[PDB]
Parts: sequence; C-alpha cells; structure tokens
Amino acid sequence: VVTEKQQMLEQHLQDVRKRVQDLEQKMKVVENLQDDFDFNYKTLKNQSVTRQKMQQLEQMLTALDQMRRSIVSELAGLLSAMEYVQKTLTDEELADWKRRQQIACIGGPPNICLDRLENWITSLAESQLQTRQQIKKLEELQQKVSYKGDPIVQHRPMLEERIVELFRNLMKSAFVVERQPCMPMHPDRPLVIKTGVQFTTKVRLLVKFPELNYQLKIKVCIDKDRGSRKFNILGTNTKVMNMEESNNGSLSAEFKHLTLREQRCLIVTEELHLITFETEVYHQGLKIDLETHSLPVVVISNICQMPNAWASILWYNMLTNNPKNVNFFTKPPIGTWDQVAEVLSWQFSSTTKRGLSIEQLTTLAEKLLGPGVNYSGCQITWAKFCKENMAGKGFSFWVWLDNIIDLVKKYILALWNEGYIMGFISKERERAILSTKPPGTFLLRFSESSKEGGVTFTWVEKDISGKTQIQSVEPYTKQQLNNMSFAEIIMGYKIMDATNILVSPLVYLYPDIPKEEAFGKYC
Ligand SMILES: CC(=O)N1CC[C@H]2CC[C@@H](C(=O)N[C@@H](CCC(N)=O)C(=O)NC(c3ccccc3)c3ccccc3)N2C(=O)[C@@H](NC(=O)c2cc3cc(C(F)(F)P(=O)(O)O)ccc3[nH]2)C1
Repeated sequence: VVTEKQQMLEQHLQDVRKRVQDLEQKMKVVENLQDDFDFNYKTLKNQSVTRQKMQQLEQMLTALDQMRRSIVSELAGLLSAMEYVQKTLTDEELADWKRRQQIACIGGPPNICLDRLENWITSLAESQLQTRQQIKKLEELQQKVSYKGDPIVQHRPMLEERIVELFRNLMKSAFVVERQPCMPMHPDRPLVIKTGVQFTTKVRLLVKFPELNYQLKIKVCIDKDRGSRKFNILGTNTKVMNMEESNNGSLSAEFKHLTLREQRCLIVTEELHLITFETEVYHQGLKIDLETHSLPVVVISNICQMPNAWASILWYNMLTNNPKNVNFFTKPPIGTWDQVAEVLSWQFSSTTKRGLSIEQLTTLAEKLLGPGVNYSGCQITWAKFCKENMAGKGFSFWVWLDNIIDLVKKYILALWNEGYIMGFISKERERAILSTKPPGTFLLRFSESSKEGGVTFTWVEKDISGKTQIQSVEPYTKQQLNNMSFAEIIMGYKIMDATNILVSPLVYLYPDIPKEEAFGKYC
C-alpha cells in the first residue's frame, strides 16, 4: 500500500522533471538569441542603417541579460526543490527501507523491495544530470558572450557546487547491500559467518544508468578500519556490477565465492565486524567514490557458537538503527518486553506457519520477569536474555528457547502449524484451565528444566476419592522424537490403572477435540 508521504514524493519528483524540462526550453531560446547576437555583432562591420543595427545589438544584449537573470534564479529555485526532495528520499524513505531490512534479517515482515526507491532515485538522478548539463551550457555560453555584471559569472560557481554536491550524495546513498552476508546452509540466520565456510552477499546501485553497465568493479573486504580479531576475505573478492533480466535491468553485484580466514603476520560471539564494498564512478567529468558496508557480522569458528551468535544479531537489530556500532556489546542497551516479545514471535513465524500467541508470550514474560499482569512497562537486559544463565538454572533463556525453535522446526512442525501445541503455559495456569475440563483432557507443552529441549503432555483425571489430579509425563527428548512422532507417542501412551490394566489416560485435546480426530492423521 502506497503512503501519503510516498504519493507526495512521486508528484514532487514529477514536478522536478517538469521544471527541468521547462528550463531546457528556456536554454534553447537563450542560446538562439545569443547565436543571433554573436552573428549580427561579427557582421556588417544611408548612415542610419549602421545606427539601426547598433540599437538591435543593444536590445538583443539587454534581452540576453534578462533571460540569463531569469534562468539563473529558476535554476537556484530548482536546486532548492531538489535538495528538499533528496532529503525526503535518502534521509527518510531510504532509511525506512534500511530499518525494514534489519527487521526482515531477524525474522520480521519480509517487505524490503527496492523497485520503488530505484524508480525514485533514477528519476532524481536523470533530472540532476540534465541540470548539470544546463549549468555546463551556461559556462559554454558565457565564454563566447559576457559583460560587466553577467549573472552567469556571479552565480554559476554556486549552481555548479550545488548540483555536484547533490549528484555525489545521491550516488553514494544509492549504493546499498541488497542481501546481507549469510551462509547458504543457514538462510534463516544472516550476519553470522563461520570461518572456512563459503558465504554469499549482494550489492545494488539504485541509480539505473545503462552507461554504467560492466563499468563498476566492486571490491569486497573485512576489517578495513582494541584487541579485536582481524580477518581477511578469501576467494573472488572482486565483482563487476551488471544489469540482468533476473534483476529486471538493475545494476547489481553478487559475491558467491567468499570465505573468512584469520589474519596471520571481548567474547567471540559478541565481537562485531563490518564487510565493506568499494567502487569508483566516472560519470561525465565526475569521480564519485562509492563505499558501503554490511550490518555488523559475528564471526564464529565452530557451529556450536551459532546460538549465542544469533542472539547478538537479534539484540543489535532489535535495539539499534545504527549500521556500524561494532562496540555495541561493550555496554549493551536495555530492551522493553514488547520489543523482545515481537522478536521471539518472529523466531517462530519465519521458520513455521505460526508465531507466538498472547498466552504463550505472557508465560514467557513471567519466566523472565516473575508474576504480574501488565508487562508493557517491563525491561529485559542482555544478561537476562543471553549472557547469563536463568535464575536457579545452568543455562540461559535464549539457549533454552533456541533448542525449542529447533525442536519445532525439525521434530514437531506439523503439530505446531495446526495449533495443537499449547507450548508455553505455567504449571499454575495449566492446572487452572484443566481443573474445569472433563477427565482425559490434555495439552501439549515444552519442558522448562530441559536445556536441549523436551516435549510433554499434561492431563486431568479423578481418583477414587474424587479429587482432581493434574500430571505431566517425563519430557520426550529429540532422540526419542527421531524414532516415533509426538503424535504416535500421544496415541500409544498407556498407564497402569487401579484395576491393573493398561489404559490411555488421554481422551480429548484441549479444549474438547477427540485425540483420534487430531492425532490420527499423523500415525
Ligand atoms: C506421576 C504420574 O502419574 N505419572 C505416571 C508414572 C511415571 C513413572 C513412569 C513415567 C512414564 O509414564 N514414562 C513414560 C516414558 C516417558 C519418557 N520421557 O520416555 C512411559 O511411557 N513409560 C512406560 C514404559 C514402558 C516400558 C519401557 C519404558 C517406559 C510405562 C507404561 C506403563 C507402565 C509403566 C511404564 N511416569 C511419568 O512420566 C510421570 N511424570 C514424571 O515423572 C515427570 C513429569 C515431568 C514434567 C517435567 C516438565 F513439566 F516438563 P518441567 O517444565 O521440565 O518441570 C519435568 C520432569 C517430569 N517428570 C507421570
């Protein structure tokens, strides 16, 4: 859906194009008048005929001055308009995309489409090129015909400085990282790169100029620049930018043959690195030095470091919009619960068909902050999330959660995707909602004491005394889920009753779904 700010920008660019086109027509008229003045001056060098020709030349030069004074001020007004629209385009519309990319990287909505910004940037770039050519024409015209108090000699140096500044800054802003450094075997985990592993990245120039096809050589490097590890990019670290049908005519450069190796003559998962891209543009007498960099990258040595490395990327991209804060973990910022809850639900909605529900997020809030009702005014630190182990446990909240995400993705995906997994429910709440329900009613949830991840089912029944009993089964491990599906385990589960007969204590899946109707399709 196109916004009000974006529709106003589309008209503001169209108005710039109309102004540029209107000045082109004035430039033609001023050139033809000067060419006539130049011709008539150089030629015919009663006696009244010479006097009449002299009056013609004076009138033509006075008219030349007025047309020049008009064009110069019309160009000054055009540049001011260009400056405003460029600030809206680069500092506002482009920055929003950069933030939308940070969010998409960490599982957020996958918007981040360049086609509209490429169309707007190209339009502004083409308009600025015609303006630069009009300022070049004023220089050419002045050289041939000038006079004391000529508006070209006094205002052209400022007009030239203004358009050159505009065009350089637009070219520099258009050089973006379309696809952030990522390992192809871990597409759901970008900005985490293991040494010796082939990784890919992609860059794009949003100024759609066909002149530049096969002209820009993109050089890629790491650690360009206290006590931090230094690395080198090995493989094919140079790529010629080209227009493809696959890109829809867009100028881009994809690096697929890259690897990191430590250079040879703070904790590893919190150390950040920047992958830099460089090129030089030579366009009609201008040398524009383009330089862009990736979002901070965590460099790992073993794949066991992947969970803590991903948490550092989650923290960085959730809390800051700054694209180069390498010292972020020297003093990491605090997050709100609503910020964290959004990211945690993104971890599930990017890997599965279902994110985290309100009830699942509430029980997750209580696990980190303790009892309460409203968690919107609560704060979560890096220590409570990843750096330090949970209160009374030998593992951090993130390690416990990452093992659940993996359990869902690899072992119980189909059940999670259909909504048969209660997942996160406190011992007090599960006993509460089951207390009212008939005997044999059960819910599926994850283990809180299991580091590696465990799945369980909590059920309700009545003893001979009539007292309601709520029990959970010993959590089923990943190893067990590799032999039997959780659905087969639910159906096959038997208990020894009072009559000493093996019976299934499971009848209905919460709230009232008969077990065979919900889990039969998976056996
Ligand atoms: C007390 C009771 O009424 N129960 C029945 C009896 C006991 C004893 C046997 C055990 C059981 O049913 N085991 C399962 C296998 C479970 C597994 N993880 O592999 C089972 O099917 N047992 C069979 C059997 C038969 C042959 C060979 C092996 C096992 C069985 C069947 C019939 C009779 C006996 C045994 N069986 C149980 O799990 C009983 N419950 C527990 O022991 C238990 C629940 C629980 C919950 C958590 C948590 F919520 F996730 P957290 O957030 O981490 O705190 C953590 C630890 C936990 N332990 C349920």
